[PDB]
Amino acid sequence: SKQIQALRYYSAQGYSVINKYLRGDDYPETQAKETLLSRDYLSTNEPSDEEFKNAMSVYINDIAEGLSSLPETDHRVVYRGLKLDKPALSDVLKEYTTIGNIIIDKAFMSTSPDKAWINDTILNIYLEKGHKGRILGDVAHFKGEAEMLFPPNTKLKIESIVNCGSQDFASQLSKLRLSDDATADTNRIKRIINMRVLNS
Ligand SMILES: NC(=O)C1=CN([C@@H]2O[C@H](COP(=O)(O)OP(=O)(O)OC[C@H]3O[C@@H](n4cnc5c(N)ncnc54)[C@H](O)[C@@H]3O)[C@@H](O)[C@H]2O)C=CC1
Repeated sequence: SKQIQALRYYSAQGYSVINKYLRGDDYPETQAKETLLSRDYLSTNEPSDEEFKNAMSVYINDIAEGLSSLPETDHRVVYRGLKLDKPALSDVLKEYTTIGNIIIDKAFMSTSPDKAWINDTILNIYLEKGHKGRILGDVAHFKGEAEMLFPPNTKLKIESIVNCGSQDFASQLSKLRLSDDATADTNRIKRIINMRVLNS
């Protein structure tokens, strides 16, 4: 389907424009327009803001529909590594480290069912039956590491935050499967955040 093809492109390269665009961050505007022209969402090479915005919507919607069309799986937890201790993210860090808080992730959300990629923040994300996440499998561009992707606007409850340097943290970390790639170092981990996707 054209929608699965759009999701393949998202995976390969489109995520680099679309997630910033959906978060409201500065994004590469010329690159977005070229992608829309290239994939025929735009015919004018000088779209109005309206035409551009509408075209981006169809393109994002195509990616989400392709995602939605993939088979569901029985996964009940997934993992995501984030770098949250950058100064420019101090607000985002506050949101994610407020116990009980409810966060709406505006971009597509990339997670792994298999392992957490080590970063200052490890997200331990519990899922309830019927959630919108989908295993990409061979739709993914680079394969051989599993990926469960979620469409825009996933709602996450912050259940508990576990800072480094305690037995609790040590135990919880030991129960995660962590990436053991060329630069893996668990001593870089500042926190675990236990979260839950709120469906519906
Ligand atoms: N992060 C992960 O654990 C997973 C990533 N991957 C792969 O990694 C590659 C990159 O994906 P991601 O790292 O997921 O990129 P992303 O665009 O989803 O992550 C954004 C990064 O931007 C920053 N950021 C700014 N605003 C944010 C916000 N409001 N919420 C969360 N983070 C915010 C954070 O520092 C974060 O580390 C992709 O090719 C994907 O296939 C695969 C599985 C899991």
